[PDB]
Amino acid sequence: SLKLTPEAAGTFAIAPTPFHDDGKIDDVSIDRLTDFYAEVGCEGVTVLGILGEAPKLDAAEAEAVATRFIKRAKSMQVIVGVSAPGFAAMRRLARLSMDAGAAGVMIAPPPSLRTDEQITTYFRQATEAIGDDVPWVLQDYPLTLSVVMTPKVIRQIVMDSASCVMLKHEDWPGLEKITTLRGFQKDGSLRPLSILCGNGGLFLDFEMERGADGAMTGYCFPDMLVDVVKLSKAGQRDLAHNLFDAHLPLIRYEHQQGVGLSVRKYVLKKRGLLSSSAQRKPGASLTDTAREEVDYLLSRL
Amino acid sequence: SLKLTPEAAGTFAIAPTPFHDDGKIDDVSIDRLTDFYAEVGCEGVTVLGILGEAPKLDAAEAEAVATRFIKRAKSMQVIVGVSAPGFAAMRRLARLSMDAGAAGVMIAPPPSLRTDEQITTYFRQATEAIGDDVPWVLQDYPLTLSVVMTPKVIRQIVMDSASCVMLKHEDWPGLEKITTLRGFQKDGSLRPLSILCGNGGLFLDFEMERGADGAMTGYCFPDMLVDVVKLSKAGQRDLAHNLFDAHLPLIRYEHQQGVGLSVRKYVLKKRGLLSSSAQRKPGASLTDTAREEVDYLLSRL
Amino acid sequence: SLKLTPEAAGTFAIAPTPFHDDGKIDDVSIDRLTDFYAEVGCEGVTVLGILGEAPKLDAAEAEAVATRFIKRAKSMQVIVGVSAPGFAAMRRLARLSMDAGAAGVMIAPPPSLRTDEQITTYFRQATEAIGDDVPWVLQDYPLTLSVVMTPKVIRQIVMDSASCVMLKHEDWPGLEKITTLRGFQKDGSLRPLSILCGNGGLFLDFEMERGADGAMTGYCFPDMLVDVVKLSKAGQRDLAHNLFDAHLPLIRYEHQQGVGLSVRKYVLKKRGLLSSSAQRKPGASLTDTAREEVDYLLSRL
Amino acid sequence: SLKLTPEAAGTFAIAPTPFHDDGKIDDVSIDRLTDFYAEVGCEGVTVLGILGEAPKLDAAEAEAVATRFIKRAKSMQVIVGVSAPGFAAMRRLARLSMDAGAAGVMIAPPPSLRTDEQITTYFRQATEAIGDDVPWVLQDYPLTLSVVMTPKVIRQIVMDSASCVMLKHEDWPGLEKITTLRGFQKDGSLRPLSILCGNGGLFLDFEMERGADGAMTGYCFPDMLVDVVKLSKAGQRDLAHNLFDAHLPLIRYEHQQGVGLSVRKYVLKKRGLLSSSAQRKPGASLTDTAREEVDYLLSRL
Repeated sequence: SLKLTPEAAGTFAIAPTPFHDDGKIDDVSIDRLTDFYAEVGCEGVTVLGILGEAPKLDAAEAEAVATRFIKRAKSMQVIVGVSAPGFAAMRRLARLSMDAGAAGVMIAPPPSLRTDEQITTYFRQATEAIGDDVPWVLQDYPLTLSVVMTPKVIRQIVMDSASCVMLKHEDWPGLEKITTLRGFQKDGSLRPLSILCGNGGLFLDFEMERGADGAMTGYCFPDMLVDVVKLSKAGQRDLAHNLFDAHLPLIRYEHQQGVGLSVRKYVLKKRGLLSSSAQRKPGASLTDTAREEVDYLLSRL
Repeated sequence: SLKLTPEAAGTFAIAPTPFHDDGKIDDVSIDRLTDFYAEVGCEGVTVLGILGEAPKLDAAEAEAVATRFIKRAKSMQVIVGVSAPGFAAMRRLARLSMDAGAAGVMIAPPPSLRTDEQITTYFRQATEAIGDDVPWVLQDYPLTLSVVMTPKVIRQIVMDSASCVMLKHEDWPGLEKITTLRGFQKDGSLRPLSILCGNGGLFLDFEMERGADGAMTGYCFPDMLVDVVKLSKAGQRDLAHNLFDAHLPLIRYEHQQGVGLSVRKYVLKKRGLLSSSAQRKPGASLTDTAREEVDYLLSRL
Repeated sequence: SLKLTPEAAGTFAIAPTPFHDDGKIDDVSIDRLTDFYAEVGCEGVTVLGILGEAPKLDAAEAEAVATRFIKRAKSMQVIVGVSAPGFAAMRRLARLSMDAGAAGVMIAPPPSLRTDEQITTYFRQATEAIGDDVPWVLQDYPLTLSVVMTPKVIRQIVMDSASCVMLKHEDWPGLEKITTLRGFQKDGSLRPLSILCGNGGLFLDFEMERGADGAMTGYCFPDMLVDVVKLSKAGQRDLAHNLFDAHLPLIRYEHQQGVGLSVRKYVLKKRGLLSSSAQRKPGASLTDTAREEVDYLLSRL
Repeated sequence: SLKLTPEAAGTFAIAPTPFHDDGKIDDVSIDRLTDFYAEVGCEGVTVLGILGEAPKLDAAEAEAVATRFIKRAKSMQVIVGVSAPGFAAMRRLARLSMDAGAAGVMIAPPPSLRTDEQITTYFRQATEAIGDDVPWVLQDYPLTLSVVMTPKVIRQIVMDSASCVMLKHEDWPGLEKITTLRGFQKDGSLRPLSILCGNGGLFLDFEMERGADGAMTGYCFPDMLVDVVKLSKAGQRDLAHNLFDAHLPLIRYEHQQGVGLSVRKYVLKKRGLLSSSAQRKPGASLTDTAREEVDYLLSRL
């Protein structure tokens, strides 16, 4: 029932939507995944959106999935991705999620926005749609969304809003962006803002050093990134980097467009969290060889 | 209750979704628009999709709008745009529309498809989703959708399908594509296929000469394009081009991204078909000057 | 020998690079084209760049072509397109052109620029490259270059520069941009700036009304647009629009990507200005049917 | 003087173009880099192109740089990137490079190609331009070039050509592509073809297992990838992966757009190979913090 705040930190797991082979939602696995995240020290869970294959679900299914996760994660803050082609759908899912118990929602910009004018305007319209009372997360992921946001544009989006409390940092290269944003806070031009990093965790080791508050990861070993985040906050540089480096081979293997979801679901099933590694169409599973390669990386971990 | 066939021809009007200023759907205008299209000789109506601001409606609203149009156009074939981010939503709207009385549905490819392999695969998955029994229209509009489809790719998509009965031709330049496709039919590699042209009607005059069956137009004077199509089919080249040329100034003014919808709704309201020219956010109305310019073009018509 | 100024106005013809069938530069036609432009009242000529198939010429050829035009147009201001992948090549061609007698150069942004920060920075680097003493033209053509520049960004680019004297306006929709820019000049935030319009002349009729100074056109009848510009400046609205409307059918036919150059060269040859309508690879000529269609439009003119 | 063949294998170093702070080419460093590559076991060197900042050099400079490298690498095969906006420039640089002693040239497709028809056509025009006698390398790097080529399209490009002897594999995900291509060779539909991998070496460990012949790397430790390639060919899986994993942290840090070149030049200077880490505009050097981070990774190696 707690609203997301700018002080959010630690590790937020990005949850895939569990499916059986026929494509039906696997609720048992949703609960199992949720219990797992809590058990290993995750502070929150992000649901739906692209990684949760939300585009492959119908309106009613998306609401049910988001609700299942929200009700199960009683001790964690759940963030629901509400990015949509239009504001009506966004408002519906956002309000529903909040009434259900969500901590807040995540909003990514449409892929067509180019000028900084179009970017800031979109988000003002977006917040007007979901309501200024809804805590939200700004997703900055140029690699897949095309849109590029400068630190100054991000600062404007946040300060123009009543409730943007977090930035899901996925810019690549994006290390300097973190430093710049923290600098704005130091000079007083930017208010409190949580910065959780993504982009498959490819730069989590240095992102923590730059000043990120934690990670919002879809990595199949969120339990181990919990330690990377902890070690980093503890100033144990060598220990943090040693653990990160041990996971980097698998982190980068999973960090492949399309194949990434197949890798995640394959491992989560192998870990006993998912009953099936199935995805809904469009989506292809790992080849026998890719599975062996993933197994090899797992064996070295 | 008639299913769309490859013999579909004439003029199909692309209907905007009528809204009042508060953004609520204006059902009275939906009926008024529908009666208008029938009265002026239109053979069909295409609803929802981008031009109908479908992305700005929620699931329930889209279904209601599509249904309102289907039930009103008793003597015309109604095509419902079902393009969507995922197959579940597409299947829902497609089946609902068909059960309601739609003649068929329209499917555009996602903006990311590049290889011809990805294009043909997508549509096979798309038809599997809506059902091979549903007549559908392939939308080819590179200008706004980015995807480019060669005549051979189009031929494959059609022949791979059980029910693709029409191509909404919007390629630009696309005159040679029509000729090439008609050639495939002549040599026997392509079965019957209706070709209705779009892209704001910018090349309708020559598209008819190339062999198109008609137009699927969002132009504010569908009643006049009905005559352009008729004159063209009658071999009255000079008369057809004289009428087209008289409309070209306004056709091109309306053929502007973003401003186009504002121009259409402004004129349809002025013609007494819409109660309000309102659009839902995001969307901006015409400036006082743009309105005057449109008025000037109208006065010269 | 006159440098381009913010007071530049009238009609500037965009010259194609004349080639014979073997692909060799046709110098006789370059002189013939130049004499033609001067004879019909053109105030200037723009050479090289995409429309002049500059990407299909080697460094030495580009310099020779630009020079041939500069030396021939003794009574007109010649603008050389210097857009390039790098600043070294840009500086070379710019300085060479100026030493030869060019009035100034044109610079378009690379297709990757998205943030307004990247846009303004690029042009500051661009001017540093060619020299702050070189008068230049800012090309704004989103349709083909992808980059989008807001009026405020344009204002910054101009005011940040010592010598940006003109904007080649090709935004689409772009009528409001002209009005906004003229407004900045009225309020004093923007200094004198020439605005010549492009985008195939698709909106020249209204662009003149908005306050453009003239046209920079590649249209095969620059002689007739000279009159459209004159009539527009004379406040003869009906006469201006009547003449424009008579040309719109051909203007729009030529306004097709790829086919456009083929249409231009075909007509310029038919008008006796080019010995051959040949282009260098990659490039395809008009089909027999397209030629007939162009002939039909010409006959109605 | 040896021409590149389909049997090319091992490690090919992608050479940056050494510059001093004033931006002038540093020939002493070109020789030093070349001697280094030979000394550590590299089989070849690739010059110019994007990584060599070729777009920042003028025609004469590019030819001089390519020539300097060709003449110095007497015992290695040198590949010159000839990708260009037009065929004239491509032919000039290709023939010049071959006359100088190059083993072959590399050709990447323009960023606009989408249909497989456009892709295969481009390369047929490209080979016609440089001459069918010139051995060349097909660059497949969607991440930066946008163009996507299916294995079948690649097969067609190769079989349509008289001299395409190598594929610079940079697809991501691209492991299955290697397997598919090797399969075509097994079934006889694809002739001998060298496959050297790129994309910063992010997947070199598994690419070798899939059947790649080696690497074409811009990584600052080409000497160590020489061993990774050797260990991989020797079937020493654990040793190969242990060494790769030790370098992965730095490999991924350098694998950042824009920052990548700064990282490479910074390290190559620190290794005593470059006098200066300077790049030509546009290009920014590493911040003090980024330098420290790179130093940290280096210290752990």
